[PDB]
Amino acid sequence: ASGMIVTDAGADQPIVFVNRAFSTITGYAPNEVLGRNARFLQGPQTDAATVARLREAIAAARPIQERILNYRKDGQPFWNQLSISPVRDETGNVVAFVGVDTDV
Amino acid sequence: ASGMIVTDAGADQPIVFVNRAFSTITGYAPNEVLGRNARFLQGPQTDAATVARLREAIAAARPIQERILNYRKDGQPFWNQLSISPVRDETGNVVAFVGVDTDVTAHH
Ligand SMILES: Cc1cc2nc3c(=O)[nH]c(=O)nc-3n(C[C@H](O)[C@H](O)[C@H](O)COP(=O)(O)O)c2cc1C
Ligand SMILES: Cc1cc2nc3c(=O)[nH]c(=O)nc-3n(C[C@H](O)[C@H](O)[C@H](O)COP(=O)(O)O)c2cc1C
Repeated sequence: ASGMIVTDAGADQPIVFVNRAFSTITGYAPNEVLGRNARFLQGPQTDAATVARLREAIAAARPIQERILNYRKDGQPFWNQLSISPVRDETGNVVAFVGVDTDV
Repeated sequence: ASGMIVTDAGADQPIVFVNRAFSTITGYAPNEVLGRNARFLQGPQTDAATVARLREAIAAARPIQERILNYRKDGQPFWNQLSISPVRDETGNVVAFVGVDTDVTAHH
């Protein structure tokens, strides 16, 4: 099943909701991640250029997909097939971001 | 501020998360709505044709926007400028639905 992360729009996009698959994939429980920016999933071999593309897309509220190296709670690396998009109201204000880690 | 509702994709879309603005707009605390289908926001003056369009769009996982009459927990009506979209993974599987609620009542 595909993981899902919901964040606030501002103040460094703290995580406000994760689905069950997020915990299966990453080994983190919700209480270990709520209120944190999702960048804690990154580690030593994460590609800096990929991180910079995510940073620019979120700053501009642009949809983006990246295959990014992340790390489980136990330190094991995994490929995250990540897609992020903004959630907007009908006046175009960004209410939240949603990220998905696609299962295969 | 606009409310946000996240639901499960399947089996009548129970609410799994609401933001703070949802509680400001609707008068419901998260405790009072988690595990429920959002249709409890509707009431006797809600337009049935609008509800039918929402039902068919959600069943098809098609994005939809409607202005719909909804009701706060204590029964006060409000007009909801509602936008619902599926959250899809890259294979096209629906992971969740997200709804954004804006109170557009012309109240005070
Ligand atoms: C909704 C959402 C979900 C995210 N999920 C992930 C993720 O699963 N893995 C990851 O490495 N980064 C994820 N990010 C990206 C980081 O939070 C951060 O935006 C990125 O590392 C770039 O910013 P930085 O250079 O400030 O770290 C997510 C961001 C958002 C808004
Ligand atoms: C994510 C999401 C958010 C929703 N938010 C609202 C809402 O704010 N107000 C509302 O009247 N219906 C809302 N609905 C629609 C109802 O849950 C339901 O789909 C609609 O009433 C049509 O189905 P029914 O005829 O079976 O009730 C939402 C649905 C989803 C999936």
